[PDB]
Amino acid sequence: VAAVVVVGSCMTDLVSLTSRLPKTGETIHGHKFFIGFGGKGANQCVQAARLGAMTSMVCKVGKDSFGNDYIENLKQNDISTEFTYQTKDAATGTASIIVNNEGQNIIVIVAGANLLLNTEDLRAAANVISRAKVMVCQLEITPATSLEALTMARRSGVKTLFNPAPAIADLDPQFYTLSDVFCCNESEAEILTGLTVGSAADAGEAALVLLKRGCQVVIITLGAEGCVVLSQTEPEPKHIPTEKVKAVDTTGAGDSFVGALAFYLAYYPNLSLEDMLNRSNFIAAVSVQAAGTQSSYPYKKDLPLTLFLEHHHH
Amino acid sequence: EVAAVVVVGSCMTDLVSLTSRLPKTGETIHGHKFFIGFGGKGANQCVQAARLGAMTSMVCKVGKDSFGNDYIENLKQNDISTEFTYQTKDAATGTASIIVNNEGQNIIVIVAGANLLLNTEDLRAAANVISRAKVMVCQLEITPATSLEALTMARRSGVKTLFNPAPAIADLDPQFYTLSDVFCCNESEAEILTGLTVGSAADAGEAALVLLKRGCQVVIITLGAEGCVVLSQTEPEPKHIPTEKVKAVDTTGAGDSFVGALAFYLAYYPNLSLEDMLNRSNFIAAVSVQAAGTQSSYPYKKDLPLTLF
Ligand SMILES: [K+]
Ligand SMILES: [K+]
Repeated sequence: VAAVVVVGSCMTDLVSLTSRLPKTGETIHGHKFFIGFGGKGANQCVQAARLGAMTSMVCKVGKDSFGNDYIENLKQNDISTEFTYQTKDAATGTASIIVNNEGQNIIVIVAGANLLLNTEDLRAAANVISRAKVMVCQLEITPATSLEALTMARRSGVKTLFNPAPAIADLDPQFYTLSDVFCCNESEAEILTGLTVGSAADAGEAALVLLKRGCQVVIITLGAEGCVVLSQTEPEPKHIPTEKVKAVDTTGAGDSFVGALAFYLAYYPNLSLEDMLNRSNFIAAVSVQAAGTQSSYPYKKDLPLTLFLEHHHH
Repeated sequence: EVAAVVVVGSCMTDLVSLTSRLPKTGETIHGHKFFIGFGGKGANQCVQAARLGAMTSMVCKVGKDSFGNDYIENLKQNDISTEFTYQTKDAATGTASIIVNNEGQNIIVIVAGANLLLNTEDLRAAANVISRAKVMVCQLEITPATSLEALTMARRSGVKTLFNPAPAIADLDPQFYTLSDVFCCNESEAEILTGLTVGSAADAGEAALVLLKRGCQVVIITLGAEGCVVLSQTEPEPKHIPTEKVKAVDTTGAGDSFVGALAFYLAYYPNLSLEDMLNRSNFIAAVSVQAAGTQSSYPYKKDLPLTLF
């Protein structure tokens, strides 16, 4: 039985390495091309699975080479692919990425088959969603399909973890009221609230705006500075810090955090928010210490034992 | 079946994202469509020649990867010999990552990859097939030493060399000119090679003369919708070959259609005048611009007017 169900996106990463980023109208040469696996939903599902969750990825890829390769990627990470759909009507979602030697990038995402994940698909997955502990979704599929997944989860008493990423300024109000845990970064919080979010203090003002729209719990991540959390029960912002590490490549850190949080909500529901967030902050900070996105996500066996205690730890 | 046209050159996977806006540094943007196509100037030329009825052989190197296996299949499906289509685990298949906005402005990143690892040992295996061909076609998308050796081998056997200096670089090895029986480029490439501005047929005549004096036998500069300009050692006065106006749907790949058509006529219609070959090639490339995509747009003999054959 899958405890963590992720309803969301898979994207093939098409990466070119160059010495400089091209501007409009330019043709340049790069020195290396490679393919990787991305998409916020799959990234989150991968981190959760690597921590030991029984996960299932509800998603749609193309009936194409990239799609077949993505299903294999899921299987290699011990993710259930019982609800990984294919479609002849769109290509697998893509992220075309150009990266320079200092790690600055240009990215073009084409959602593709992710947008064809539909009501009929969720109805077929209705039984798996209904039986989960946590349903995770983002905004890299059709927003109406994420709303439907949240609705289905709420109707079954399944905890909803909503990551409004990438953010849209005027989200349907039901996104907030159907969210048990609403988790975003500073740039997303800016789009959602119309406030500056650079610091912890700014994040607590933004978080309260989001809380009043009907979320149970709001979490705004702060990069290397950890995160801020509020809840209906505890509306005063808490700043949960992260011990400083030497970052190698911060790509994918957000999704690591969210996947770790899903793991804790499902497997350690007893734990306070503060405890879950310290742990999740730590795991994401491990990911930044290695190259790449999914490749950087740590496994349970390579992490400290204290991350897996049933009870609160100092 | 003895190949009359041998192409020693590139195969590239075209990875195309269509957007409404081109990204600036640090930005993620969302586009509306992605597609994969088979490209590379060498393969594009080979495909157009094959669709006109040429017996062709593609000498190239792709990766031991999904894109490379798919490319070999693409060549076989277009009736091209893949006897000397190699695969290597040491680089990925060449890629062109192309981002195009709705006004047709683009950002392109080329990673030549496995193309660059086609080496002289790989060529030497094709010596017999090269020796028996009528035309050898090369571009500037693989490693220069390899293309130079291909041209050299062709010359040693009396095989006509058709060289396309594309993409152009300012200070090309002089042997590219002296090994070229027919040297064919566009206006932008001629500007890079000669340092001259080319914004008219007359200007292209001046640029073509520079290329001629560097040691080419025949020089052709294509002028987009305005046809082409040709001159030769035997007839150094530029001739402008115009083309009838058509409504372009997508001009991508038109140059390679032209070069592939010219290879076909050099190989199979050697007694036509150069002017006649160029009229026909201009026409075929103008058909290609009337359909979307690169290789998908290249016409077959059966769909073309009988008078071309
Ligand atoms: K990383
Ligand atoms: K075309």
